[PDB]
Amino acid sequence: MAFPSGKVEGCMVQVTCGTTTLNGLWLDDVVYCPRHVICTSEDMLNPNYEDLLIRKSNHNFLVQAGVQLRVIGHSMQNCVLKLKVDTANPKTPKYKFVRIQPGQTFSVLACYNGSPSGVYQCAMRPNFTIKGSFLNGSCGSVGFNIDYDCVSFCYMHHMELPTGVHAGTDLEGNFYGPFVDRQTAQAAGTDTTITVNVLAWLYAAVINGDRWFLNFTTTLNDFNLVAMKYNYEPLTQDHVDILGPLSAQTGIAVLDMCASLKELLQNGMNGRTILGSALLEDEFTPFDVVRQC
Amino acid sequence: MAFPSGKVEGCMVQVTCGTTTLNGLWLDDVVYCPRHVICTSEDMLNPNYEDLLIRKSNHNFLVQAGVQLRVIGHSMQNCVLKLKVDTANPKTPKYKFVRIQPGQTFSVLACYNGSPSGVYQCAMRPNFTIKGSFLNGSCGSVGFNIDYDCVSFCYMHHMELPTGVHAGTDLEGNFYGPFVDRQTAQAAGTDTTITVNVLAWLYAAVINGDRWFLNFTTTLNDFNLVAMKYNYEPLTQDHVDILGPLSAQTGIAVLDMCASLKELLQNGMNGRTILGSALLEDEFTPFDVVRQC
Ligand SMILES: *C(=O)[C@H](C[C@@H]1CCNC1=O)NC(=O)[C@H](CC(C)C)NC(=O)OC[C@@H]1C[C@H]1c1cccc(Cl)c1
Ligand SMILES: *C(=O)[C@H](C[C@@H]1CCNC1=O)NC(=O)[C@H](CC(C)C)NC(=O)OC[C@@H]1C[C@H]1c1cccc(Cl)c1
Repeated sequence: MAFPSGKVEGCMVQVTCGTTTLNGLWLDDVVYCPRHVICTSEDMLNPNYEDLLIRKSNHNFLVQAGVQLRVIGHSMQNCVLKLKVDTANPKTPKYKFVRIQPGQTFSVLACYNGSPSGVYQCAMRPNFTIKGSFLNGSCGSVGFNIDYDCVSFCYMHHMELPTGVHAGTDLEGNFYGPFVDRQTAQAAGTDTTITVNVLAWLYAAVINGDRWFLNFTTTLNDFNLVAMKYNYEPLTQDHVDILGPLSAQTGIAVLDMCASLKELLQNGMNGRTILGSALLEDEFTPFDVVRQC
Repeated sequence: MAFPSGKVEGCMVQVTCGTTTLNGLWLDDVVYCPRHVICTSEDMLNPNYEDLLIRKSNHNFLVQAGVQLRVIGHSMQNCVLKLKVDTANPKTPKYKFVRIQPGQTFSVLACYNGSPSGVYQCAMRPNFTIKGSFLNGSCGSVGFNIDYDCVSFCYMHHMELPTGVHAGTDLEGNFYGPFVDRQTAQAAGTDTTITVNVLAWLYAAVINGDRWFLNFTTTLNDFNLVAMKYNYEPLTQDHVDILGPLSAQTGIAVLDMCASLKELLQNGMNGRTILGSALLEDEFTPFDVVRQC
């Protein structure tokens, strides 16, 4: 389940530089987009964005909203490029730019040529990648949350990695993780499973009649001793306190759910399926499951 | 991946009758919603909707859009209830009502109290149910597709079944399947796996670098002989011709993909994961995978 995308649909524009075309985010009087739009096929291997953008002018940028906006000011903030435009977006929602932490989730509005094509939910993996579904032209698509009536933009897509996962920036242009916007092989750290998310998932299962996996018990230090072997993030007390409301709503002590999870990690699922999935899902946060109680 | 929901967000309204509150679809000058909104706690067991609606008037219906619309005409079409209102929705998109066939997919905009809360993609199971995620108040939420700029509404949610799956109507009020809008135990036929969808899924996998499952061959009659044992829909020639474009784009003869699938159904996946899933997914149509090439 992903957030409703209407508020974000009204902010997607088509940006063009040379032959390269990608998507931009038109908020107020500014269009944000990845800076590698100013790149050619040869520049992409190791571009000097300073010297490249220097050779560009406002009239070299063709923003097309549904209309053809006129640029009147351009700068480069980190790995994102900011177009000042004459018109201010009338569909501008209440927004803010936020840099999310690993383990948090968000909805992605996948766009091509400035037109929305689909929406799905992702997670910021511990290694600062995301397992998305992006094709060529998808660059400029943004990830976002919606709290109250405020759109918190947290991601802008830039590139794919040799392993097929994806990397990008916040809306200030700073990459998540150890990545740079050039067409070179870049490795991501060994991924880890978001343990607190798997617990919230098991809770969502119990809420939905799935209880075959409930059992024993364990201590926080004990479970974490088991979890560190399966590349599972260590479960702190903050994680426990985050899962508090789910424990209260269901009546299962957090550590008892942990013990059930340790049983799964050791003895496996044995073919059965939890929530209609044969694997342990870790892209649902406790706050997410609470929003779908 | 689900369709962008902005066009549908602007059509969701809150409908109230007595204490019951559910969602409605405000198109032109009409608000569509499930008719069991006119029910009380006692009526839900075996309501006589004729006699119940007869005891209702226009002023008993409180439609609240974001605003409180006034009703000036009401009728009952099958299991849906139609409110004529004074105002016509200015956000009305280009739409049409369509009754979809089993195996086809669509996006659901889950709403509560008339407010959009999330969007996800579903399939019309062969037994005319859907494996959704609906809570109380979700009734009135609609399923839809978007072709060009035209919203094809195909589903309106009504109830949950003893097994946890979900049932509803088209936008004319006719239930999908053998269901009636009363609070009684109702069984659905034995479900089947949408074979052509699983093949399109395996194609999407090959397109995305997953090739460990490719192999032999078989005839259409042979594979179907294997498939009928695993509650898999028989694969006709129309199914083959539907998967044609995916075969051309990937260069794998349809029947060779079928042989690979027969290998999976017999010898299982053996722990490996296709597209990051430990089960064979059947809620992706060939047209869907083409839209995400
Ligand atoms: C923009 O739409 C596009 C999105 C990519 C296209 C393919 N799937 C996507 O998500 N992004 C780029 O083209 C981007 C631009 C650069 C300036 C960063 N480059 C890119 O994504 O190509 C990365 C290929 C995998 C990397 C690679 C490099 C060396 C060796 C190997 Cl094995 C892989
Ligand atoms: C409307 O929001 C609501 C949505 C349901 C609520 C729970 N999850 C949903 O999707 N729909 C209803 O309340 C609906 C109204 C009737 C007039 C159809 N009734 C309903 O969904 O309850 C069905 C319960 C499962 C059936 C049942 C009956 C007898 C025995 C057993 Cl085991 C189950």
